[PDB]
Amino acid sequence: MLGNDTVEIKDGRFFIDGYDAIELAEKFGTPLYVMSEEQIKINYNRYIEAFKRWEEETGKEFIVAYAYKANANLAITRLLAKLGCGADVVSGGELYIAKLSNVPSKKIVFNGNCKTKEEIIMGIEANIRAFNVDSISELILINETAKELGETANVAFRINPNVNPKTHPKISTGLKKNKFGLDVESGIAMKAIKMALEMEYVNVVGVHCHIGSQLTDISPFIEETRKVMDFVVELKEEGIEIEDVNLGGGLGIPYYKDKQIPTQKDLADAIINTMLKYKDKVEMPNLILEPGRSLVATAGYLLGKVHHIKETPVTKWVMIDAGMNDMMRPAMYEAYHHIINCKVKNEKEVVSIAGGLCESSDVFGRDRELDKVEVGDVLAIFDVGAYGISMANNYNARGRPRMVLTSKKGVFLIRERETYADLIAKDIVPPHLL
Amino acid sequence: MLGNDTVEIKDGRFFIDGYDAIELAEKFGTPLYVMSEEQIKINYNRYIEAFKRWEEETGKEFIVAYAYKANANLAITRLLAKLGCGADVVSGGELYIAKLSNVPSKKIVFNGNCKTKEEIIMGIEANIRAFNVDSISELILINETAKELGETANVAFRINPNVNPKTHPKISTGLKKNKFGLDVESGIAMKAIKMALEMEYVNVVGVHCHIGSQLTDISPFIEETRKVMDFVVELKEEGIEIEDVNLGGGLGIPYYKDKQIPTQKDLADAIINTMLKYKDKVEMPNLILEPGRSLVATAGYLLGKVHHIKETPVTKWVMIDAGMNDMMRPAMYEAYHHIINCKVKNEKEVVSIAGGLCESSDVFGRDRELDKVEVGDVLAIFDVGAYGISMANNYNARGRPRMVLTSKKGVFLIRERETYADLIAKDIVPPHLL
Ligand SMILES: Cc1ncc(COP(=O)(O)O)c(C=O)c1O
Ligand SMILES: Cc1ncc(COP(=O)(O)O)c(C=O)c1O
Repeated sequence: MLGNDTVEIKDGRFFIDGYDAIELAEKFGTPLYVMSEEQIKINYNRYIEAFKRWEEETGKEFIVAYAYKANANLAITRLLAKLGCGADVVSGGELYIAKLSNVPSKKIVFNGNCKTKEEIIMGIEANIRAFNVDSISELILINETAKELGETANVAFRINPNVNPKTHPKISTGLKKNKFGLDVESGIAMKAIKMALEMEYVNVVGVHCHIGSQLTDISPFIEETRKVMDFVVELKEEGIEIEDVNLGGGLGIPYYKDKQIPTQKDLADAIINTMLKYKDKVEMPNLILEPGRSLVATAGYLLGKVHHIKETPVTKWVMIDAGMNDMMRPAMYEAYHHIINCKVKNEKEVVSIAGGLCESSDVFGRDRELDKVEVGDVLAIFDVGAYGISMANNYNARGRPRMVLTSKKGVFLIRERETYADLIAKDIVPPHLL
Repeated sequence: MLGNDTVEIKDGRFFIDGYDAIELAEKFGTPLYVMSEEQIKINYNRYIEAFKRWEEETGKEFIVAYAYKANANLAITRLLAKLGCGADVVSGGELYIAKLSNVPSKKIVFNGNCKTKEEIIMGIEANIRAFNVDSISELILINETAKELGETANVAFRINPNVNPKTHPKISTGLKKNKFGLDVESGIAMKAIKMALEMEYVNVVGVHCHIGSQLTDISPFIEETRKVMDFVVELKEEGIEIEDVNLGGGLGIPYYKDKQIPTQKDLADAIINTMLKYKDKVEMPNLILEPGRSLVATAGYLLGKVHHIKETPVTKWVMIDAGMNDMMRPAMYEAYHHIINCKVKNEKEVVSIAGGLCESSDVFGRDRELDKVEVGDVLAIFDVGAYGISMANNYNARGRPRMVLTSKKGVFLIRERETYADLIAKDIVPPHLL
């Protein structure tokens, strides 16, 4: 139950925000994503409560730029906008959704290693807080585009800080070998920022860093914060001031329910106490974080009805109508999600749970102890609010599923499912093939 | 160039079916999927040519049931139907497309480990050649559903033959621990078939087996055939005859261009020579194969325009507008696809090629030697006709790409691209979030 603050078992049945899950499966059909509006408010409020100390002590702003890549469903993004949340967008599509969700432009940052001219025009016209520049090539394109529109673009720089490889080898290897960011150690990040200060159509406003995802140790974050701030000091020695420090996202969520993991409070104690060590060398900046998974993952549950039970010599398989095309995490990363029967039974058994796609990897969990499974039961797969519907697809010609939002106001359909007609709605047969 | 029979380098430029690739990219936009109609015809003809001896020597039919999971774009499936090809479908969605494509029901087989009652009603009403039964639970549902419709359903049985785990360890493991099929060793397959023989609304027509994918060694197929036929004998001894033997799909294609791999002829020799050895124990049946990848993979090319070149201490990156959401194989399986610049250059360099998504795994190839890359150049990613568009998605809020079909009749848009409005076309904002 760790992290799933709004669900419960009442009278032998599973509930989400007070709504009977099996009844939700019955009214809306399966497979079905259920997103808890209150759980999202709780996750968001944990960040605000944990980090308000930043504004209290420095007088600067603290901004949560929700990472849209985790779930950009329009109702979810409008909910987050209404809570006062910002947006971390990585494409023109996400920027479009953020603006249609009414997220204030000064709370929008644009990340990405292949920003196109059209996307840059869009960000400049929307006057986003900043493009987090990934390369010198991007900086040049932004300054040239800003010049064409007769405007000045705000630019922050995504840097790859000099993380201690002895203490954090995996983080370090990622920063050096992946496609993102401006290497600090080799001098690239300083070269890019000095180039931008000589350009006439960009305005230098910050540095950004994002080190990884599903990190359940506070250590990598402390090291990221130290090395990012060390670079802010290096910039200050060159006479360069930084208005914003954006430390990215990556806080892990409790997929496994048996062990405690670091919370937003732990993250803030770590970040804030580290950044304040530098207050006599540089002015404290506005602080931005880009949580994705840690705002929405625990708010999502995927319900799948059992259509077949199959005993084999090695395992008892339970086949459900949810599948890897609906939620790709287990098939793609062999990632663990907690799974239960929505109905409490007086018998338990160990089974493996699979969807119906042709892919051997279309298995949601193996050797799981669940209350006795019968055809017609509804299973709930926990913690699918992030990289769930956002990576869903039509593999095996299956429509993407419906999604509902459970709220104190009622249960609302927030994503309609796709029909067989939708599967071919972008296909066009040429005359000689009619 | 192995496998890519219809492309060429002419006058320093890449051509697909005689159409200049950079010009296709300029006319239709990038990222762009290009499917070669002639390459599909060539691949299909190789199967028909290779297996013609089956009907010559046995008087029985050889049927190609194209695996729709590889690519079910409506123009592609209508092309295969016009060629006389059958269909291996795994969902109601694929059956739907097959029937709208005019594939005759007599050449349609339905695979899947979680067939729903709704899907079974469709296959029965369409009078498909066979449901490849995956479990006893499915058999029971098929019989009950047929009774309710007043119809008789045709059933084959997907079995897991007694493959030799000493000689084929990887193959034997999958067959035992994977979620598919009826185990032969344990007596489950025989029990399922004898059960069907007693049911009033099902008609027993064959046995099916599918061992894996991208197999570039004939050995596993010989083992598969031998063990499937051994079970056919065991059935004969029980007084049970088998009309169809379907050996699945899985022949590998040449992703790497440096080494020769088994062709359809090699597969036919192994399979037909192995099956004929049973001619004195059982009557030869119709033979069905379910190739997917080997029919369409080499006919598809993905063109991506280069927007940025990025030098870093570890590698020189070329950023293109094709991404993992357009084609997931490199990101999901770290699979290799041949990649070239569409313009021949007087100089080559080693570069890594990535899309623009904010996922570290969104990289198409590393340390590849390409003709000198410049911004604006178009790269071609080979062999994406299978598990390419069929696994495409909207991750990072990116629309799925356009796809064109190059033909002797002209170049036709067979898949329109998704606009920003399409990204949110299934999302619904609840009243209190308006
Ligand atoms: C630059 C950037 N910021 C933030 C995130 C959000 O990560 P998480 O969902 O792990 O918090 C990502 C994930 O890709 C990212 O790439
Ligand atoms: C039963 C079945 N037949 C055929 C195929 C096609 O395989 P390939 O594309 O490797 O030929 C698949 C792929 O999952 C399959 O599951």
